Amino acid sequence: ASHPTYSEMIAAAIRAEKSRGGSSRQSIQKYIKSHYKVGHNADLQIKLSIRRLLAAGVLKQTKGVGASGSFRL
Amino acid sequence: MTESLVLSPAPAKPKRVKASRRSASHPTYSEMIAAAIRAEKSRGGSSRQSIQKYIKSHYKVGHNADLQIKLSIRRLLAAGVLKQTKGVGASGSFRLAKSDKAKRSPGKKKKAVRRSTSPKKAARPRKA
Repeated sequence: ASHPTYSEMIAAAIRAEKSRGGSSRQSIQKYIKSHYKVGHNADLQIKLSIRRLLAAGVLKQTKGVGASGSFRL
Repeated sequence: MTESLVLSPAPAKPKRVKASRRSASHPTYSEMIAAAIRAEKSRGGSSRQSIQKYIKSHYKVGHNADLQIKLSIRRLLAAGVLKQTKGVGASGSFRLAKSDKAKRSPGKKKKAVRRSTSPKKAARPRKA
């Protein structure tokens, strides 16, 4: 029933991921299965959060070969 | 290869016997400054004489502190291992590859909090 700070879930996700290419979208989704928002709006709410956080400049994305995403804090 | 790995770093045996079990594992050659910079409380970063102090415990000095400290610094910059911060008057700056802060920023300053207003503010909801 608790509401964790939605801004820092992504931060903790790439902090604990420990991956070379970066966190993939499935990786963030599977990381956030604690008691939180059910995620029916995930595909857009996460999109907006990454847009805002990258407007700040605290995220990265690179292209290559591997998982479906390469998001890095 | 001789003066790089066999002949010139032979002093590693006359000087560095500190790699052992029962904890107390002194870091190998590739990772001295790593421990010092993870155990850091500064804002600009570690410095040269500061690195000398942290690695001064039981680490052989030799000609390493003359050539190879900055040689390995440049090697890690070439390999994309560590970064630093530009400035004058900070007397040094060093940082390894750590993912804890923003990669870019337009430039700002941080803050600190001293609890002085919370006790006076606790009575406000009770007041009205």
